[PDB]
Amino acid sequence: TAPGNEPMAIPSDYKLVWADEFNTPGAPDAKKWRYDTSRNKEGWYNNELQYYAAGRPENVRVENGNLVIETRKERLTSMADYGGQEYSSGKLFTQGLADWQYGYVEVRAKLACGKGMWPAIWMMASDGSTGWPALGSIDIMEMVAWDPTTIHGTIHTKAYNHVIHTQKGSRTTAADPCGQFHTYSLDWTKDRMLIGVDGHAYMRFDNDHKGNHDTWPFDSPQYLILNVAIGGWGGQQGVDAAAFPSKMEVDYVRVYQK
Ligand SMILES: OC[C@H]1O[C@@H](O[C@H]2[C@H](O)[C@@H](O)[C@H](O[C@@H]3[C@@H](O)[C@@H](O)O[C@H](CO)[C@H]3O)O[C@@H]2CO)[C@H](O)[C@@H](O)[C@@H]1O
Ligand SMILES: [Ca+2]
Repeated sequence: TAPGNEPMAIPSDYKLVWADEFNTPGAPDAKKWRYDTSRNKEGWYNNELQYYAAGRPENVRVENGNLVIETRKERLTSMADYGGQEYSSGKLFTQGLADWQYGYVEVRAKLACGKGMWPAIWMMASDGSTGWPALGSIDIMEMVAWDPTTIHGTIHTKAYNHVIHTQKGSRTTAADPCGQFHTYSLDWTKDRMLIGVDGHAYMRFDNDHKGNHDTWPFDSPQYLILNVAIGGWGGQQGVDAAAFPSKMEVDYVRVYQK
C-alpha cells in the first residue's frame, strides 16, 4: 500500500544529532532509554504474550558494543506488575529523553528469530493527545519470525492504520536478518518518509500537503522504541519453545538532522 523503490542515504547536509552506539557495557544509558512497563500487569496490546522486564539484564543489556533485547520463556512471578505471562522480553524508548521532528534514523541490528518473535524498531509521537492511532506512528522495522526474512516498513495515522486495514506499508526481504546485521533506516522530511534496508527504500509515504492531521500527523516530534514482542503478529504459526532465548542485537541508533 505504500510502495517505495529508490535509494536512501544520510543526506549530505545533515549532522549526527543523537546516537546510542551502545559503547558502555551493562544497563542501557538511562539518559537515552527508559523502560516501558505501562501494560505489564494488564497484558500488552495486539494479544501479546510477553512481560517487558525493566532493569533486568537477562532481558535488556549492553554487551560488546550492542544493545541486547532478549526474550526468555519464564514466569517473572516475583514482579509487582507481573501479568501472568509465559515469557519475558525488553521494551526501551527515548520517550521523555529525546525526540526528533524530521531526520534520518539509521539502526544497525541483528533481529530475534523463532516462531513467536516480533522484533520492532519504531516511533510514536511525543504528543499523544490525539491518542493511537491519530498521533502518528512509524514502524522503521518490524519482522515476525514465522517469516523471518521479511522486513516490514509501515506508518499509522488516523486515516491509515491496521485497526481499519488502511495502514501505509511495504515490505522487502533481507539475508539471514537474525544472523547478520543490516541497517534499517527512515528518511523523514516535511514532504515524505522513505523506509528502507541497507540503503534501499522499499516503502514511501508522501505528505499530501492537505494540512489534514488524519493523513499527515508527522510535523511534530517522534521518539524511538526498541522491543521484541512475543505472539500477536509474531505468533501466527505458534510460539516455539525451542526458540528461547532469542535476542535482537542493536549495534547503534543514529539520528541525523539538518
Ligand atoms: O486498541 C486501542 C488501544 O491502542 C493502543 O495502541 C497500540 C495498539 O493497540 C497496537 O495495535 C499498536 O501496535 C503496534 C503497531 O501498530 C505497530 O505500530 O508496530 C508496533 C511494534 O510492533 C506495535 O506494537 O501499538 C499501539 C501503541 O502501543 C493505545 O495505546 C490505547 O490507548 C488504545 O486504547
Ligand atoms: Ca555499537
